[PDB]
Amino acid sequence: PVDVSVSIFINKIYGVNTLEQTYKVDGYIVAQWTGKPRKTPGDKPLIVENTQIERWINNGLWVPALEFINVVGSPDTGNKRLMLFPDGRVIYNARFLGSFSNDMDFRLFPFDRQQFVLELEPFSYNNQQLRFSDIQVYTENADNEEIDEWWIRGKASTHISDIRYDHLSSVQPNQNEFSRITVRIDAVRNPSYYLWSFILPLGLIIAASWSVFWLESFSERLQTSFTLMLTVVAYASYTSNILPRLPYTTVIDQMIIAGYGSIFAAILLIIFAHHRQANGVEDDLLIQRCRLAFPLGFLAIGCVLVI
Amino acid sequence: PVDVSVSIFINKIYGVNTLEQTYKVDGYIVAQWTGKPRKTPGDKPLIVENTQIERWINNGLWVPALEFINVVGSPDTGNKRLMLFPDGRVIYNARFLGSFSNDMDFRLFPFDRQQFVLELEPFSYNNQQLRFSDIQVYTENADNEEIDEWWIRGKASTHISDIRYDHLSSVQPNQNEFSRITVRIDAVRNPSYYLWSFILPLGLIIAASWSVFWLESFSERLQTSFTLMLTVVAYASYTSNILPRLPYTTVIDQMIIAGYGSIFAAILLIIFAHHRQANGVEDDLLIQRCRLAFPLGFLAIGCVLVI
Amino acid sequence: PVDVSVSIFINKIYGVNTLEQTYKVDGYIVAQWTGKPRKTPGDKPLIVENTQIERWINNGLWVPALEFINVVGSPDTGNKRLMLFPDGRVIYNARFLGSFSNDMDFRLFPFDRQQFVLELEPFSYNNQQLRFSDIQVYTENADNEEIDEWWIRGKASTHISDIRYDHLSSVQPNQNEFSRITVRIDAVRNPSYYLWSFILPLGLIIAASWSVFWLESFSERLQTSFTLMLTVVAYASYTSNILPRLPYTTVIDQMIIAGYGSIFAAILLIIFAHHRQANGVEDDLLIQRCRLAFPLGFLAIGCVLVI
Amino acid sequence: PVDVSVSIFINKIYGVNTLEQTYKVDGYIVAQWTGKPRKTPGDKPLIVENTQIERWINNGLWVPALEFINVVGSPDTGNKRLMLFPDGRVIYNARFLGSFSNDMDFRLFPFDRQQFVLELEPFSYNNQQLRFSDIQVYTENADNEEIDEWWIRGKASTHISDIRYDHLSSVQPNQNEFSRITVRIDAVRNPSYYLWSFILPLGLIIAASWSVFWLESFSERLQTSFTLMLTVVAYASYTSNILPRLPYTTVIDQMIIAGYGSIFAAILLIIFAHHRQANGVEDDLLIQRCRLAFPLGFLAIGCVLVI
Amino acid sequence: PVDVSVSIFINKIYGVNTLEQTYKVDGYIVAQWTGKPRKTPGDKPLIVENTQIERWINNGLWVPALEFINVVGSPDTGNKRLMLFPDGRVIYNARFLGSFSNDMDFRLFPFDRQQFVLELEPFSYNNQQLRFSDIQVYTENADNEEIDEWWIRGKASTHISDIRYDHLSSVQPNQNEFSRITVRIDAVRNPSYYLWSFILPLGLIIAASWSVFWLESFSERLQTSFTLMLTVVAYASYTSNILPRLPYTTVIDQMIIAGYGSIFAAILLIIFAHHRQANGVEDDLLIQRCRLAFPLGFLAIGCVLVI
Ligand SMILES: C[C@]12C[C@@H]3C[C@](C)(C1)C[C@@](N)(C3)C2
Ligand SMILES: C[C@]12C[C@@H]3C[C@](C)(C1)C[C@@](N)(C3)C2
Ligand SMILES: C[C@]12C[C@@H]3C[C@](C)(C1)C[C@@](N)(C3)C2
Ligand SMILES: C[C@]12C[C@@H]3C[C@](C)(C1)C[C@@](N)(C3)C2
Ligand SMILES: C[C@]12C[C@@H]3C[C@](C)(C1)C[C@@](N)(C3)C2
Ligand SMILES: C[C@]12C[C@@H]3C[C@](C)(C1)C[C@@](N)(C3)C2
Repeated sequence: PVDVSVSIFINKIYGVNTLEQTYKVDGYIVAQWTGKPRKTPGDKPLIVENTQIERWINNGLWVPALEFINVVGSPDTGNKRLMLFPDGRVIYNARFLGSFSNDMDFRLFPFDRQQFVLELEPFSYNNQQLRFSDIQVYTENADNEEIDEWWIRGKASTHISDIRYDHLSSVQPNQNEFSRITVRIDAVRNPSYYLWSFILPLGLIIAASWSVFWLESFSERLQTSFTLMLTVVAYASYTSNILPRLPYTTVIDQMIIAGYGSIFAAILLIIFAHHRQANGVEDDLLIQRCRLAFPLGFLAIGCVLVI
Repeated sequence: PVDVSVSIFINKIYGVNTLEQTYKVDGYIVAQWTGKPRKTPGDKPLIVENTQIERWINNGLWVPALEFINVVGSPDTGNKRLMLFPDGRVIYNARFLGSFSNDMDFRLFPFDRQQFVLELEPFSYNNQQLRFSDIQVYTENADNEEIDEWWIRGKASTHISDIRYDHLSSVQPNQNEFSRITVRIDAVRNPSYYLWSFILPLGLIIAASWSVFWLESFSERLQTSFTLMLTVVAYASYTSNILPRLPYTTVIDQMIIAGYGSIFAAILLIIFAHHRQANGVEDDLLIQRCRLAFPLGFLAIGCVLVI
Repeated sequence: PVDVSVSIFINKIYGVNTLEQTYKVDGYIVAQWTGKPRKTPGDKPLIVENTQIERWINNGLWVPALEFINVVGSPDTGNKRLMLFPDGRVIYNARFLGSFSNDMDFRLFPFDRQQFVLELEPFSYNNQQLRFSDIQVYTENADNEEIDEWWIRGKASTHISDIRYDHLSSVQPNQNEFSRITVRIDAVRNPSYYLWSFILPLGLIIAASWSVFWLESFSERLQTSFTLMLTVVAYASYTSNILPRLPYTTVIDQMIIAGYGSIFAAILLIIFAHHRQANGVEDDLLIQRCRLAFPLGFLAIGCVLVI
Repeated sequence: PVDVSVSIFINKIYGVNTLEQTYKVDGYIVAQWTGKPRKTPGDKPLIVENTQIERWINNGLWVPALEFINVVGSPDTGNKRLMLFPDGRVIYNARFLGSFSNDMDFRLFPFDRQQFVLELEPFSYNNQQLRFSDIQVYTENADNEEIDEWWIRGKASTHISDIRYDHLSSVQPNQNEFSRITVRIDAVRNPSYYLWSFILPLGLIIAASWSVFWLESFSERLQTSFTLMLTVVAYASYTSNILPRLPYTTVIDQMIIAGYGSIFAAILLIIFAHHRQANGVEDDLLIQRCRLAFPLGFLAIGCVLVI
Repeated sequence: PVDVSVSIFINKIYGVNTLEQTYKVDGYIVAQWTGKPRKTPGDKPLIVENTQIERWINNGLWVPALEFINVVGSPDTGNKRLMLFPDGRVIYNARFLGSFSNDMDFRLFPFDRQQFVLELEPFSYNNQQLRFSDIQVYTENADNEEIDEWWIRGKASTHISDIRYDHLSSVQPNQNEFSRITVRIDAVRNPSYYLWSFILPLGLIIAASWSVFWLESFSERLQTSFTLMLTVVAYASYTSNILPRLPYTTVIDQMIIAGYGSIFAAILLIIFAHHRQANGVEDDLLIQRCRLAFPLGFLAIGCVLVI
């Protein structure tokens, strides 16, 4: 079984697509293995770039296809190169930009943790033909973090394995296991942008909603919460157009719902305060002073939803 | 008449385009048939990957083209492999990402059931030349529905059938029946996002809109439903920028129509109250107390849409 | 002059681009013509799919280029096939997805009728070298209009003709008339979404706008109309995001202008009623009670605009 | 010095990209010149389409690359044809779709004049090797401007010229002047949509804004002007959502500023009228009667911008 | 150790993607080196364009791969040309369009400085095989700045340097230093559009927001701030849709934040004015008349944040 040692050089992980559960990786693949010795010009190793690799492949050089298992679509490949050594060994070297796929839970956006994954597995040779001897991953990364959207935690965690397929070809003995390289990079979303620009004003809006109770008349109280209502809606629209599209609510969505809830609840209180009476216009001296009651009741429920 | 057995491996179904009635599928086709026996190197099956498959084809390897009927555009193809066994049999193996077309009725959005379909048919060989002998489809599926946009339901439907074409070339005898593979994968929409961030708050606005009748004055009543009206427009737009583009109204779209509708009737009821009089400002104590009438009048007419 | 019979199978018409005056057609071209007898294996017709076709051309098979005249950019091609008959004939068979160009008037959107057109014409052989003997077009059609954006109406129209070019090569006598196929498909827009979701509420807004004259006070009357004005802009904004970019107004675009007018009209009337006085509030004791005047005076300007 | 005559057929100029200063051109290029005499089948001119052209090149057919200087990216090419006449002459014919670049000032949008440009210059041969002998451009354009985004005006400006490059090899004699073909086609924007749906309603907003002064009270005067303000903003968003992206202001932009300009001046005045006093409520009965004063001042400042 | 001279001709820098930290460059690479003498037709240099360059490479011509280290995806290449001189020297010539990557801090948008960078480094040859001898960059730009999005300011920076890779393949002796060309171009953003259309009206919004204190009553003061609140929100959304998506805040973002705060600050000030009393309605003469106070209190907090 030919031992292929692999190297991934990750140049950029960027472009996350939340709806698609997809992220873009720019980098190099390096694959190395040893064949039967060759005679090269001089006796210094031989270089074969791009186009000529196919010419070499035609006259019979084994360059096994290594497919990116979790790539969506087939990757943009840049220069390719062969280094042929006389002692037999072969080095395949190529640049790639691919859009990769992984399960991505975004429900605690903008406080989500994600993991970028690469899965590599030979397209046609099983573990008895081609086996992954090792893999190094160079994440040429560090520092300058707050300008950066995602905070990389690790330094590329790795797992080589054997994948067994129960449903394949006309194959019986044990030729149904392929070797797989799985590369993981752990990350955390930098939530500041959402804290200052989405969370904060959404809060100031919700906060001032409560100031409806500092209004003198009932006509004033009831008529204003309609504006307040229009404002939360105005805010949702501002929000939605900019934030990632998901098939679920985020923490920010729920704050909006809660704002809708708060204002619609005050509507009930404002209306109820008025018509529950011992005459007709008995505004409950005590209930009308829930100006401090349910800002902190919202503050209590604010903590209860987080548990 | 050659028996061709096929396997589809579905990796990801994603990117539904509502306006286009379209969705993306990543996966593998495996097609197999038996030829006249070959003398292969050693005696184990010969592997041929990508660039070299053409070379075998140029020298007369029969590799029949199996086209994806309902593909829009020509699919992105990944690695291809030919495996030539010595006893005659040949297996074609390839990866694809393609956009497939199928009738997609989105009218009960966000509660639609959709069906992702793949249709397979030889491009040049009819059922007397090439026949589909059987087909399994593996949906490497499980888990995390709650994380996903669509929830797949069945295990996948399969049907081999024979399609007869009545109008073609100058060929008649019986070369007009092609053998067809049809794959069906059932799905349901994840409704929850739309329930909580569209339906519910649109629902609160509708109700709180009705609180306009709890206003004491006539002037307050009428002037206020104009803000209520402006709110629904603002809401409608929020919805519009976010929801899928269609050529018909969805259940949400209708909720907005009703919202506009409730508000406009309220204008009428409120004006009717005022100027229908025995003085000038005799607001029908009873009709202004339709504070209970058309809130539950809306629920009756809302439940009439269920037939 | 080689007689070529053509067949187009129209699979999908989708992707209208109103700014570009463009649409997408998925389908197959079939071209048939007769050369000199060939020897085919057995004596049964010979099949040549995709890759092998070019190779036949290298050995001199005449496969003439038939160009899509009105295609924007060059079409995505699927599988190509040649059926070479021993009796002399050749049949060319191809799938295409193309972005096609045609004049499209959108002024009565969402009630426009459009016609999707294909224009076929040889790239290198004139009508005395190659002539279109005929052309039939199959629109595999039926059902589900209510599901679709466009309603195909006809069954497809035809035109075989001669296009005369006055300025060409160093050759003058008659290498200037090429034969052209024109395929025409009629369509109507499914107007229902824009009917219920844009027209109706836009109407209810305009309608309820007129209820300004039912307000007792002048402040009520003049200030309320400012809200109305804001509502129409909000409505304008709501719309624009969804409507197609055109360089002219549509029907909806006019209802909007009509609205701004009706509102701007009342601002003036409300100011006029009040400040044309012999005191300060000498409202033309009746004019303010034009609650029927320019609502139905507006309706009059509406039917005349349909001239 | 090979005389090459060039002919361009322009089919569609479309898809202007304002941020990029880019527009699309679909059409055919035709280049003609005479080489040394050839023996053709019979003695009738020989046609060489697509694939077969390369074959002719590999055997030494001189086919010079003529590059589109101002093309962004490389053009989409459709069919190509070589016509080889026996007397020596060669005719190259190919269809193209390209994104072309030219300086585009959009500041008087929507009343801008633009010029679509093509620049053709050999990639490898200087004016002493390959010279452009003449060039005609056919603009198969006409009719129906009212339907189209752009109004093509002229019949196309043409200039064959000599371009001198100062920095190349160790060459002294004269190898540094390349011959260039330049096509100019003038156009004007169809302003109608923006006139009717951007300028007119905008003016009415501005106009109806000045009616803030016909309000009786001060509250009304100040409080309403905030409503007016929100309106200008709402209008601004609707506009931006739709208007082309630029790095400078357009006429419309300036209008929006003016709307903001009108309102903020009005607020100042309304407060000034109120508190500039000899009492407390000496509202300047006259300055609050600047109801026609700064409508003609906005009109004066509007017409002065042309000076 | 082969000396390579390089030239970059920058035709266009355009299409910055703020989220991707990406920009587009159109231009030509010219690489020159000296090989072993050739016999060319006559003795004048031989020109070899496009398709034919591979053919020369197939026969063993060394045309080394020079990679753009920082390009995202593989560049679109136009014409390629090989110039083979008889004295030995070889000149490679090509047009390119690529999307390049580089670090871009966008935080003081729209007054940011950015730098468009090109990085070139041989794909397979280290500094002992292939060395960069010198490099020029020509930016055929000038004039018309006030029309363009970025104002290129300096000329262009160049640095030939040696990159040492400590961890590669299994090669150690000295094969780990590659020579790298680095091109730097400084640019500043055209701030004008944002100053006039975004900053300016926002100032007018914020300022006129403070005139809420010139209102006589408490109701006028409190309720009107809710209108002010809705206005700033509307301004935010209008802005959002238009400004470049970043994962962190800009100057304008903060202005919006500030604007929100200003409004929320005043709600508190206004309510406090009402309820901090020695009667019930002691509206604090200074705090009610803080009409000069936090208009200039906002200017104090505004300038220190600039420091
Ligand atoms: C057995 C195989 C066949 C092809 C599809 C699968 C999914 C399964 C991956 C693989 N590497 C290639 C191995
Ligand atoms: C007869 C055929 C020829 C080509 C077009 C059609 C539609 C009809 C499908 C097919 N599989 C391929 C079979
Ligand atoms: C002669 C031709 C040459 C090329 C351009 C024209 C417009 C005229 C169309 C055509 N099919 C191709 C035939
Ligand atoms: C001389 C040349 C060489 C190459 C680069 C330049 C810029 C200058 C354009 C050209 N067409 C191709 C001609
Ligand atoms: C307040 C709003 C209400 C709705 C219409 C306006 C025009 C004004 C734009 C907006 N995005 C949504 C915000
Ligand atoms: C040594 C190398 C090998 C390949 C990948 C790296 C990242 C490292 C860049 C390089 N130019 C090409 C040089």
